[PDB]
Amino acid sequence: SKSDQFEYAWCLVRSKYNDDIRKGIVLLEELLPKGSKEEQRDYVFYLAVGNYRLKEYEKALKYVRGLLQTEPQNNQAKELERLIDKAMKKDGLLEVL
Ligand SMILES: *CC(=O)N(C)CCCN1c2ccccc2Sc2ccccc21
Repeated sequence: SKSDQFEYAWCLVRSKYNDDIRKGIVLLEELLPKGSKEEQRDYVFYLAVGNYRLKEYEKALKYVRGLLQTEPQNNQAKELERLIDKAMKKDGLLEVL
């Protein structure tokens, strides 16, 4: 079912290993067209999470900015954007340090 596939992908994105994170991202992109309104919004949040944990901050930011245009009152999405911003800001500083 779709709920079990999501839970599997969710756990992959929270895994301690980067192979799993990348797999979970792939599975999440597969689930996305088959999803209801609410499901897709969930998938997108964890796609931004997974990309953030992989240091793919520009992709993470792309997803979270869309989520915020769809659900502007989503405080969890606001927090994740804040974190992505902080990470990219510091990465830029370190690049020329
Ligand atoms: C989120 C999490 O880690 N849970 C719920 C424990 C079960 C983890 N797995 C899992 C991990 C590694 C290999 C196989 C499986 S089977 C499976 C199926 C659906 C959801 C999670 C998990």
